[PDB]
Amino acid sequence: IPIVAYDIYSRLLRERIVCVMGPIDDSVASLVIAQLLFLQSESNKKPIHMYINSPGGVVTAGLAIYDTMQYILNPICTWCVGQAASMGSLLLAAGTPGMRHSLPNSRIMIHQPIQAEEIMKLKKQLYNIYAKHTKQSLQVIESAMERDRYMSPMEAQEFGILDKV
Amino acid sequence: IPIVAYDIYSRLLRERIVCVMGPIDDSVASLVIAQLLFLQSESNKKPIHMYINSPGGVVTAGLAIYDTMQYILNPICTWCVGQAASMGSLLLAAGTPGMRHSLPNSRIMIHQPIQAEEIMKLKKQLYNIYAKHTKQSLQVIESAMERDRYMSPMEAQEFGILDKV
Amino acid sequence: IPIVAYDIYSRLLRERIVCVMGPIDDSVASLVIAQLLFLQSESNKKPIHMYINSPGGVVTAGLAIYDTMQYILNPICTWCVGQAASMGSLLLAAGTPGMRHSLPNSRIMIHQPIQAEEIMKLKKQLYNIYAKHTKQSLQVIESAMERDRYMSPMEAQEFGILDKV
Amino acid sequence: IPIVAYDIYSRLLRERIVCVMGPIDDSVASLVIAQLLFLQSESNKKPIHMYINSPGGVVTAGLAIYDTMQYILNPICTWCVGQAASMGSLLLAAGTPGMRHSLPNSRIMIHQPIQAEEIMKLKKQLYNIYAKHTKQSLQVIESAMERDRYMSPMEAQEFGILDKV
Amino acid sequence: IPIVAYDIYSRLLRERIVCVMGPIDDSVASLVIAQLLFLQSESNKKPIHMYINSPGGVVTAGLAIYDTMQYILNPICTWCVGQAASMGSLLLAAGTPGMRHSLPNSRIMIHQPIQAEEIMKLKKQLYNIYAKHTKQSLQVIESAMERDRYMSPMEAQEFGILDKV
Amino acid sequence: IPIVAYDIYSRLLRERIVCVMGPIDDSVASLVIAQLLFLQSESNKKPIHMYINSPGGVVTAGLAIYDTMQYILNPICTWCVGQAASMGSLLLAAGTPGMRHSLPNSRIMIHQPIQAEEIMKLKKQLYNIYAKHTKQSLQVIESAMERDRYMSPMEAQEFGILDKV
Amino acid sequence: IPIVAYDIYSRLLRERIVCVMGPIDDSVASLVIAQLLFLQSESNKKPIHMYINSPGGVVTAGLAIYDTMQYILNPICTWCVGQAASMGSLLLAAGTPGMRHSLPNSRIMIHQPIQAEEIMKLKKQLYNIYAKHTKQSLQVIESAMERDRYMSPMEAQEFGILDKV
Amino acid sequence: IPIVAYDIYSRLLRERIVCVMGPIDDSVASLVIAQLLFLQSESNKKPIHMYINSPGGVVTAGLAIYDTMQYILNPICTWCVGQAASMGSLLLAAGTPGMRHSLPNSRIMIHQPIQAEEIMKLKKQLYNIYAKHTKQSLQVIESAMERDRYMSPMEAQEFGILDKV
Amino acid sequence: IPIVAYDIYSRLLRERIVCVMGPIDDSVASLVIAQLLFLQSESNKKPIHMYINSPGGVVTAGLAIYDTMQYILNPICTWCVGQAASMGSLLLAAGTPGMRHSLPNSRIMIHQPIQAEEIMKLKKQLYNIYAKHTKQSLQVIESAMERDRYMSPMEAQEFGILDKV
Amino acid sequence: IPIVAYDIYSRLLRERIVCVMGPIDDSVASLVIAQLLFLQSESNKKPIHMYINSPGGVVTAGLAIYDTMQYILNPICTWCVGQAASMGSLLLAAGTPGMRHSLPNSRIMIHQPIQAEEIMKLKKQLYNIYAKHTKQSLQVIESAMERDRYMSPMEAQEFGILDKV
Amino acid sequence: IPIVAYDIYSRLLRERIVCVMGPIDDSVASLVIAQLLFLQSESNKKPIHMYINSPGGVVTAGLAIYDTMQYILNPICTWCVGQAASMGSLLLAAGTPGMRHSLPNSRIMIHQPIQAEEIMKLKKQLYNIYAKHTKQSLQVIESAMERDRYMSPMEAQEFGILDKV
Amino acid sequence: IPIVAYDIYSRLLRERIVCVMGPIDDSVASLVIAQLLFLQSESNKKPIHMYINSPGGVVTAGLAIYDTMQYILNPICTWCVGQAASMGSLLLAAGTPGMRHSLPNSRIMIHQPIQAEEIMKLKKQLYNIYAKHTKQSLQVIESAMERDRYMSPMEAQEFGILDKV
Repeated sequence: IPIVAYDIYSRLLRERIVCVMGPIDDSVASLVIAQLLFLQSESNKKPIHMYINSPGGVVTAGLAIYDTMQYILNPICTWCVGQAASMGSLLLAAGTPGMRHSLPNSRIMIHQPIQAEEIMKLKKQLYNIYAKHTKQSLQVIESAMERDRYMSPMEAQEFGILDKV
Repeated sequence: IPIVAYDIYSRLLRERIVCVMGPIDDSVASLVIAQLLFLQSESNKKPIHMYINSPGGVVTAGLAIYDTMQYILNPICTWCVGQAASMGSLLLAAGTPGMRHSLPNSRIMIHQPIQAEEIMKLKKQLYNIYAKHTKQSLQVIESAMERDRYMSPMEAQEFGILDKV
Repeated sequence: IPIVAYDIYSRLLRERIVCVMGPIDDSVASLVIAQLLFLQSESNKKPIHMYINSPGGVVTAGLAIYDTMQYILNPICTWCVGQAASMGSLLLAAGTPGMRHSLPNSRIMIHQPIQAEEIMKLKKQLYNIYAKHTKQSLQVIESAMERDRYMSPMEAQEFGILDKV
Repeated sequence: IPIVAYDIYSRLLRERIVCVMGPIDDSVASLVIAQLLFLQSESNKKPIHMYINSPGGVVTAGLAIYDTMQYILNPICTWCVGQAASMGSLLLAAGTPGMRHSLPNSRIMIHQPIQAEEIMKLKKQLYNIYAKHTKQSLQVIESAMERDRYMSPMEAQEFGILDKV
Repeated sequence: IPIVAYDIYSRLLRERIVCVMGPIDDSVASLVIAQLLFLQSESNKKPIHMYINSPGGVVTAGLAIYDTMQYILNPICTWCVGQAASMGSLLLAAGTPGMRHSLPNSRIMIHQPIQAEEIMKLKKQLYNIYAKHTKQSLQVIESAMERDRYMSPMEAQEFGILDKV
Repeated sequence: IPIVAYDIYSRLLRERIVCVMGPIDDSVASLVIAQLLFLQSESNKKPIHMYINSPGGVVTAGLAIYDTMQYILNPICTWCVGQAASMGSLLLAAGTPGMRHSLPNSRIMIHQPIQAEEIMKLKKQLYNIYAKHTKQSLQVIESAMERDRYMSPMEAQEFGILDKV
Repeated sequence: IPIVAYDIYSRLLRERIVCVMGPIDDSVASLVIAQLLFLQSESNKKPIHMYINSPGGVVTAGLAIYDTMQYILNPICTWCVGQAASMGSLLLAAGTPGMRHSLPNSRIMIHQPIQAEEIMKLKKQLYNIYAKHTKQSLQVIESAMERDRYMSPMEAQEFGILDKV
Repeated sequence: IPIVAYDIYSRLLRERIVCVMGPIDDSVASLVIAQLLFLQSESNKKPIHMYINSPGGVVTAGLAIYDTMQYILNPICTWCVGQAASMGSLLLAAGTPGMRHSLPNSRIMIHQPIQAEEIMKLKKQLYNIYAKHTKQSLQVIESAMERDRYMSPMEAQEFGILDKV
Repeated sequence: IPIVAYDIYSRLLRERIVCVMGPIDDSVASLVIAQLLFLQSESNKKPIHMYINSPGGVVTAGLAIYDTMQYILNPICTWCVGQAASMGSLLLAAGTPGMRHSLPNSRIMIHQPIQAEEIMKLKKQLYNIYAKHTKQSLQVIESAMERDRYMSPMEAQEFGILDKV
Repeated sequence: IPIVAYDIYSRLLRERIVCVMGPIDDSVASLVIAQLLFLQSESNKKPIHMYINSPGGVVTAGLAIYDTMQYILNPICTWCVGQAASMGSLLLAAGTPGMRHSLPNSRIMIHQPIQAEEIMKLKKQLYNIYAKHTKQSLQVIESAMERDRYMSPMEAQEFGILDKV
Repeated sequence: IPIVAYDIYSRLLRERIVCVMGPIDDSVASLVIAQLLFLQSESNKKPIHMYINSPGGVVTAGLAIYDTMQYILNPICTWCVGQAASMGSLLLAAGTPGMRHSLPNSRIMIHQPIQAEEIMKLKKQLYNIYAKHTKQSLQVIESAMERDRYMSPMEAQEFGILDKV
Repeated sequence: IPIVAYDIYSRLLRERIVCVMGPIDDSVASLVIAQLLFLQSESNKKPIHMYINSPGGVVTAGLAIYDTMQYILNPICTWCVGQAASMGSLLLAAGTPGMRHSLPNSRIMIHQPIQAEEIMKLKKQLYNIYAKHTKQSLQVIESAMERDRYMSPMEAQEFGILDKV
């Protein structure tokens, strides 16, 4: 990792930029939550920018990150570079309305590649969040989350996951 | 871990914030106890904030941390992000009255997933602590600690683990 | 890695030089994207220089890097040292017209050494990008991408991958 | 493995019974093909019985086994015990008409959990085989092979994979 | 491996059947050569049957097996089940004229997935053998051995690798 | 380990605090002895504070630490947090009279979970040290050192291991 | 290894056939020497046949095998299948005059791919053996033993390693 | 590695000295190329010194380093310490005329201890480079590249690899 | 290891203190020799203090350390904490007369838990050193070095290894 | 290991032949001793033949085997094939006078490549055995056992290790 | 292990011979005890022969074997070949009076290379057994079991461990 | 490694001291050569001191170091501490005349514990260097380099390896 004593990621964070790359798990979630809290303490009015390039991850960590993004008062812009699959698509769709962007050669997946009841409760939570942020019906979300396929930025724009491309 | 020579966790600790993430064991307990002691030596009147995202851990380490939190004179606020299960739920319920908070998509579990007598003594200790801090009866605690299930923040509010959500 | 507290790569980055060496995967793609973004934030008018010595990599990471290079407003010069094979040949051909260079003893390969449909979509994307940047027909690209062989800088000049050697 | 110098599987093979259990790969395919050839050499008029309990496998091995079953002149009965998923469902549906059976608590899956073109040719081969043996249209097969779900013996009976249950 | 004290492969060898499955290397070549020598010593007039299901292997072992098949006086029939790629396609094409067979769902590949001169001499040897047994020209063989693709039994019939399907 | 260039443990050592956590072995003993020597060289009149959370360790290392504690002229206070078992209980009982403290939920164990004569000699040494510092008789010590059980701070107060709780 | 209770190699040994395949080391040398001794004890007048397919090995084991071959009174025929390199070429050339054979697609190499003096003595021993059995001069042998290349059966016929091909 | 915050290698690089020690592969080639580029950017008129102690490496990395050395405008002196074998001998011979030096006890070897055609093209490239820089004929180079032996500095002086010793 | 940028061991070395802990081998010997040389270069009149807690080690390293201690002109004090066994007892006894100290609970062992003659020469060297520094006869040393037992500081004082305790 | 239900080694043992190949350690010694005891129980008048191809081993195992050979009443012939080094040379020289043989290309070494006194006693035992069986003086044996070199059968004949070659 | 379907050890056991070779642990003890029980059930009047070549082992297993030997009614002869150290010397001395033999080049050791009290009880048990079977005094046994040295058969004869040599 | 930001080795290098400890291989040789070059560039008139404690190493690295020491113009003093064996004895003897020292308890060994000709040429090189620097005859060097033994400083003084002790 090249340096600028700052690293490249710390130099980027000086510009209020959080990078969510690679699989999402508990350590990544903790680091992202800490970065968001630090950025909010620096200022609660300035926008934040998130760049997503992720193959997916765990449901609990993604839900924690989503809750933290919805808690703070700053506007948040989300940009898809490369991949946004499974949990990354939730974060991409959870940005501020009018501030969700993608690059022309990006793929978006909302299909998902403890006991038997907690998994059902978490899945229903995901359905409700997706329906709230996409403005679809619940049945449409359950039907779409079952097919194993990717989407282009124009398809995701028609669905309701993105605003511009 | 991005830096700010401070790291992100040290930058947070400058704001009097202790982070309890991941499984709780002896090393984590020692680090948390040292951080709490240093924070108290800095000042014995200012509040402290703890953020919990934990799947559980060992009983001895959790009891040590609970004793240290009850020893110092500072008020302590507890915030649940993500998960609070097994030993993390004890720490969540052990905060100062009126200062126990949770996020809307959080799951709370009080069920627990040497010789034969020390284990029973530690379990009775846990029952007594839970009954003291939750204001339930002992029989209710023993019955609830046997079912394998999670709780929503509203259920934990009705039980007595939280104050607000 | 010799130092100059700067390293040799950081000293080179001070001169606006990005080095793409070794196989291309998600970590390399993330580092290169971050470096390009930081360089653009430093200035959006100054040229950038990229040096490629790569045996290939993953399609998604190469597409992400290609999209980032096409997004920023700076002119980009590409220089082949050693090898440019598979994904590295896309980056070599994607530079600014008139600013694509190679050394006399370099080998260039465009042959490539999830479900069954996403692979077809990514391959058609590659065909379209290659045809756009090389000025060949699509059939020529699909025919050439099937033979297992390397090319000299003069053959790559005749094809359309390079501008000078 | 209990013995009867014969083992239990050899004692079963004395009754003209071939067992296809566990994941299907090249070694399993070779053993099954050799057993079928030996059984045919013993007699080319007597029926054979196959018991399938398999989570899936490789396409090439399943196609080889299917071709061998279609080559020999003996009638073949197929019985599903437990699981028949991915490649096992092809073998289950490829039995002699009127001789395809399942147990009441069995799950059947036809969704599938080299270069880019050979995979597509093999997929089209699978579509044609499934449409021939199930009596569906090709579009129905491609639509059904995309959803990630299992089937009950009554659903598989309505589809055309089974004859009785 | 089920038994019949004979195994299934030894029971098959009682019927004058040699099985060439899996990758071809020195141990496999030695076993196949020993089996062919033993079969010839049993009788030098009776036919032999070979079944090929192989992804490829080493050139030296395949050349040794080819030489042994060409040495003995028995007629040899070759049957493709599943795969015949790289070195296995040489063995498939090297059978007795009029006795080279394949199954309808089989894939045949003749492309190939010490010092610098011995490799070239072995390649020229392969070109000469292929041209002799297929009745093509040398230039056609060199051109075809460069494209990375598989063939159907009808294409291999038109080329000259098979006699019937 | 969070920093304050000081670490948290070095920041604590600035306050004259030595932390004895985890199993006690030769490396831990050497570090603790060096810290005690450095603290004495800083001043030979100021008190020192030790915090013990230990499951036990080796007899030789504990004896070395005990000897170093008894050598220096500074008063030493011992505080039990969590666990004090086997060798940790020796260190807890070896503090200055009137300066041995414990937390309400702490467990204390004195039972212990080369040739045959050195082990017995070291055991007699332990018996003599315990009898000297606890004010029991030798027979009481050997009887209590045999039962496999833990003690509460009130039982340890009655025995003579602690002064306050 | 298929069986005939005899194995294929034991069935071959019934026909007075010794197989020298794979790298030659101490275990292989011991097995071959024991087989040759047993064959001589069975009869001291009947011929023996050896088939060589070997990439090379250790000098001491090859010298032991050569000495055992020269000791017994039986005629020995040597046949090259596949490869005869380094130590295998010594065994190939050490057969009875007029009884050294090779297959048309075989490669023969005589170049070789403790203290500093024993290695020189062993090399001079090899030079003397080669010159004796090939009828070349010592200088020719030392010159030829230095070039890194293989030979065809006609070249080895001209040199003196073989009698027929 | 002793320091002077500079290391010993960085302190040497301050004197315009590049050290090529150990086997040459892609990482070493990238580091050496970056160092040469940085040195040229510091000044394009001052000489550079390279010390070679290398057993060999990969052809592609050595060709990349050779091309970079021939590209820059600075004079380059090459010094052999210890070993210069295989790829290192190319770098030793590729220095500026009159500036190629060796130590009295050094050994130089030019013998060399993808598909079948690319290796031949790379070998012919090596032959042409060696003939250009040594002033031998191509046949002499091909003959000398086959013998497995080392050379003394006087022999390499007579050949044309060195200028002084 | 806690810091004071100095570490605890470097802070101790500022007070002219060398710590010999753990097994003694070549790396430990080299570090100790370098520290002693640096301390002598700082001053050749000031005393040095060594603290020994060691289970033993290799004879050659201990002899090297002993020779270095006897070479320099500074007085040296030796202090036993914990253990001094095998090679550590040599270092303990090799200090300046009147400056060899031990703690009350320390154990001292002089029994020791290439070709056949070098071991005997090294043993005779050890006997001579021990007899010189302890003032015993050689026969007493050889008799005592055979029994497998430890000693108390009073026994070691009577023997001649220590001066005070 | 080829079979004859007998193996090749058991078939050889039927002819009263013991094979000592590979390094000599405790397991090999136990097997050889058991074989010699069984052979003696079969008959105490018939000769036994031993074949040695060994690089050496442990002194205790070789001494045990030597003692067992000297105990039984049968004549023993020793034959060197390949190597007889270190412990194997003792066994070779310990055969019955007039019955010690070697092959022309064999190397013999008598140099040898607990506490410090037992090694001396075992070495003196070896010297005495060698002097007894070779008819040299002790000083000659100790001088010869120090040089690192091998011997030819003629040198070993002159020394006294062999009787014929 | 050569066979005679019997192995060499089973063939020896047919002659009433038990072999105790290698380290003695629980598995070896169980096998030896089972063999002794089987031999006694075959006949309770016939002698048994034991051959010892052992470096030592665990005290509990040796005591179990000693008890079993003392329980059965058969006479037992013990023969030392090679080594009898630690636990093996107990078994050697525990044979029937007048039936304890050794070979001339054998070494015998009686020095020995849970809680602290059980080890002492087991040691006192060993002292009593040794004094009973050797006819020494207890003090002599304790003194002799401390020196680290081996014994010759004549020394063991004088001590009382053997009867003849 | 204790620090003084300098380490102990860098602090020593400030005094013009190079430490050659442990086995000598290519990395150690490169570091030593770089240190010697840096020291010469600092000054070409001041003396340098080397301390050797080495068990040996590789011939090529030792020859490279020897050549570098003979190249520079500074006087060099060599001091033996501990061991100087194999390649380290060459470095010890290669110092400036009158400046070769050893400690009283040091052992010196000159015996030494690719193809077959390069090893012999390197050995002859070693013989010539040793004879030049020791003033012995070549035959004496070859005879002495064969015996496996060490030397005392007085023996090495008589030989010619040292000047004082």
